Amino acid sequence: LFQTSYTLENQGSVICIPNNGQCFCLAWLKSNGTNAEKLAANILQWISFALSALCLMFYGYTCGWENIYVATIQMIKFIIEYFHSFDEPAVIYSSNGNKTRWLRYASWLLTCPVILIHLSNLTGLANDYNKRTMGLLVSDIGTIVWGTTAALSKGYVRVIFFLMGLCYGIYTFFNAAKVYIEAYHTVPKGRCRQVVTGMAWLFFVSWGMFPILFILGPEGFGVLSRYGSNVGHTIIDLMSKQCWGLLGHYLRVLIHSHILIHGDIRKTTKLIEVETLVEDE
Amino acid sequence: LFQTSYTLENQGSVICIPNNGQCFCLAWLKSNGTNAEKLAANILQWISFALSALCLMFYGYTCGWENIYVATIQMIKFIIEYFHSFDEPAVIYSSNGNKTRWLRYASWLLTCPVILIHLSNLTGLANDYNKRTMGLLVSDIGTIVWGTTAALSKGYVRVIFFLMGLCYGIYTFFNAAKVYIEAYHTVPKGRCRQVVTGMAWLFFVSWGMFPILFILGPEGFGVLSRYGSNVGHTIIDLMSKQCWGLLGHYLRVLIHSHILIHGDIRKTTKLIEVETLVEDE
Ligand SMILES: *C/C=C(C)/C=C/C=C(C)/C=C/C1=C(C)CCCC1(C)C
Ligand SMILES: *C/C=C(C)/C=C/C=C(C)/C=C/C1=C(C)CCCC1(C)C
Ligand SMILES: [Cl-]
Ligand SMILES: [Cl-]
Repeated sequence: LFQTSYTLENQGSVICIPNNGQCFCLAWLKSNGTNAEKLAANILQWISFALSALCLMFYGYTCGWENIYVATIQMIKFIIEYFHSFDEPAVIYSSNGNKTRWLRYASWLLTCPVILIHLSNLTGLANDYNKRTMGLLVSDIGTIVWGTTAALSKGYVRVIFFLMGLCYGIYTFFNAAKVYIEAYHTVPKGRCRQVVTGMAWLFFVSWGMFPILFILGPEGFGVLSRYGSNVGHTIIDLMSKQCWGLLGHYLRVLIHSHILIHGDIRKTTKLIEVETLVEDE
Repeated sequence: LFQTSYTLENQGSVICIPNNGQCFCLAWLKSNGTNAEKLAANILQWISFALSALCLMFYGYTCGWENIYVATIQMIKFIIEYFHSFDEPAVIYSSNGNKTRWLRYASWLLTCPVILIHLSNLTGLANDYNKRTMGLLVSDIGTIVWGTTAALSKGYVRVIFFLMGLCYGIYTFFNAAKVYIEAYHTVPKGRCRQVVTGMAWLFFVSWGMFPILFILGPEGFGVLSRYGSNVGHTIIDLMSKQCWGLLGHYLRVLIHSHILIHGDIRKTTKLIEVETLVEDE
C-alpha cells in the first residue's frame, strides 16, 4: 500500500519516512468513519449481494439481457469490494490528498448506460428505441465522467466539473421523463401503467440522490464519512439497479402475456403519437 | 502539486520531507521522456487542435451531430491539455507509484461511444441503427473501464483487467465488422463504397493501435516514454476521430445527393438481407 508509519522531527516541521519505495501522504491517513458505519456498510453489502444472487437465480428461469448484465457486474463488484474495499485502485489515493472511489464510478460506467437502454425499450418489443436513446447515453456517460473528474479534483476545478456533470444530468432526466411519459401511454391500461409509474419514481428518486450524496460526502462538504457515503450509495444502488430491474422484468412479463392473449393491437393516441396496446380490435 | 524536494538520511535508508501537507513519492519523480519527445508531442497537439478547429469551422457550414460532439470535446481537451498536461487529475499520481493519464481515458469515454453511434448509422438516414448497436456501446465502455482499471493497477491485477478489456475489445471489433459489411452492400455502387472501405481501414488500424500502445508504454513494458506514448496516441487519435469523422461526413454527403437525384430506391440483396440504394427503379 502506502506509508503509514512516520516520525515527526524538528518540532513538527519535518516528516521522516522509511526509504522503502512506498508513497506517503498525511491526508490518506484520515479516518474513513466510525466502526458502526463500517459494520452498517458491510451489512448492506451482503443484503445487496444476496439480492443480486437471488436475482441471477430468478432471472435464469424476448431476452432481458439488460437485467442479466448489471446483476453480473453487481455481484462481481461485491467480490472485488469484499476483499479490496479500500485498496488501490478500488480507492484512488491521488497526489492531491484525495480519496476517490473508482470502484463506484467504474460500476456506474458499466451499469448506468445499460439501465437507460432498458428504459429506451421498456416494453421489450424487438427493435423499438428512438433517436433520443443515443442522447440519453451520451449525456449519462458524460455525467459520470465529469463527476469522476470532479471527485478527483479539488477546489474550483471540482466545482466546474460538478456543474458540467450537473448539466449533463439535467439533459439526462428530461429526455428520460419523455421516455417514461410515452411508455405510460403505450403500455395497456391495466397493471402495466402502475409499474411504469413505479419505475419512474424509483428512477428519479434514486438517480436524484447521487448528486445529493456527492455534496454531503468527502467529495463535498463532509457531512458524511467515507463509510457513511458507502451506506447511502448502497441503498440507492439497491433501488436503482436491483429493484428497478425487477420491475422492468415484471413489466415485460405483463406485456408478453398481453401480446399472447389479446394479440398485438395498436390504437394511435395523440400526445407525438403513440401506438397503444389494446385488448380488442 | 506534490513534494519534489527531499533529503536522504541515515545512509540512504530514511527520507525526510517538509511537513507542508503535500504528498511524496519517489516514483512520481521519474522522467516523462526526452525534451525532443516533449516538443514532438507539443507539435502534434497544435496540429490536432488546428484540424479540430478547421473541422468545427467546416462542419458549421440530416444533422451530423456526432462529428460536432467529438470535435467540441477534442478542442476542449486541448485547452485542458495545453495548461495542465501533467497536473492532477489530468495525470493521476496514485499511491502505488502509478501515473495514469485520466485525461486520455476520460476523452475516450466521451468520444468513442459517439463514434460507434456514427458507425451504427453510416448512411445517416433517420432512425436506422440495430439491436447490435447497444452491444457495440456496452462492450466499448467496458473496454475503456477495464483499460483504465488496468492502467491504474499493477502486476497481475493489471493483467487481469487488461485481458478483460481485450475480450470486450474483441467483441467490439467483430460487431463493428458486421456493421461495416452491411454498410458496404447498402451504400450505392459508386464512390460511396470506396469511403466505406476507407473508413473501415482507418477504424481497425487506429483502434488496433491503442492496445498496442498500452503494451509499449509505461502501463506495459516501458519501451515508450510518457512523452513517447502521448505522441503515438495523438497520431491515432487524429486518425480515429478527425479523419474518420471527415470521411463519415463525406459519405453522408454523397448519400444525400444520391437520395435527391435518384430518389430513395431499394433493391433487396442477400448476405442477412440488405436494402441497397440504386439509381433506377
Ligand atoms: C446505479 C447507479 C446510478 C444509477 C448512478 C447515477 C448517478 C448519477 C445520475 C450521478 C449524477 C451526478 C450529477 C448529475 C452531477 C455531477 C456528479 C454526480 C455525477 C455524481
Ligand atoms: C479516439 C480513441 C479511441 C477510438 C480509442 C480506442 C481504444 C481502444 C479500442 C482500446 C482498447 C484496449 C483494449 C481492447 C484492451 C484493454 C486496454 C485497451 C483498453 C486500451
Ligand atoms: Cl471511499
Ligand atoms: Cl502521462
